[PDB]
Amino acid sequence: GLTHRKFGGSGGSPFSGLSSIAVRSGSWLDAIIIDGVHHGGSGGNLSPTFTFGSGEYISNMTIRSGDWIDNISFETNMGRRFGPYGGSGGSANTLSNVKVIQINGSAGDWLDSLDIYYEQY
Amino acid sequence: GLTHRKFGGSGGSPFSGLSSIAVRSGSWLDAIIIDGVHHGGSGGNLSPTFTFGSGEYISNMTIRSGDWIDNISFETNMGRRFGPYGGSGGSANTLSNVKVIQINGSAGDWLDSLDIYYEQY
Repeated sequence: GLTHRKFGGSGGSPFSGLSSIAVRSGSWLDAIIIDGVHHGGSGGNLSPTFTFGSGEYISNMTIRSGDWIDNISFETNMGRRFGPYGGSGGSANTLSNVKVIQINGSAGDWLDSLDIYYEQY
Repeated sequence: GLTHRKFGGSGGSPFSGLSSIAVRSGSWLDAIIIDGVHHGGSGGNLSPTFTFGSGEYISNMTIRSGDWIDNISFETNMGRRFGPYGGSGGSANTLSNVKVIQINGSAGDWLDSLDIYYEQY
């Protein structure tokens, strides 16, 4: 099942492959843009890009969803916030006191689902 | 601890926030470049970029390491290969029959450690 392994030694500053997030949104999420890579369709309006600093990660996140993704927001361990973007359909679900490791998902003409991998503290 | 949750509904094509990989390497790994975002120093030579197709993910991976990262290669579930890049110090460790979810790590003037998060089948 889901696991992790470290390789290598002590030094340096932390980084994550989850380096920046933006979305396209209207009433719902048309796309999520991860590290500048577009996932979803061309609809809605493009949000600003949120870029994580070294050692900064998502610690609280709310995803509103039903059959598809309606809304997203998150806060980092340094107190910064992204969103909300999207609308008010579906129901809110919240991850709190976490460290988000990755955001995978499925998308076509819009953003259908998100797979969040995270440490729960 | 480490976990995952899905939000949303059925449709669309799979995607991952781990979308492409390149490295800078010489005798060792000077940098890893994830989704075009540079992690590490300016030394060595830049490899080509490997870009995952939808539904394509790392299924086997070898990381050679000691105090730092010496070498990396991987194969995908579609049979494509990246690397090896780097040199022959340290010792080889292999993840096999997996699905890599994320590559985090620590880097400074070069690539010091990698945190691989993955499903073990």
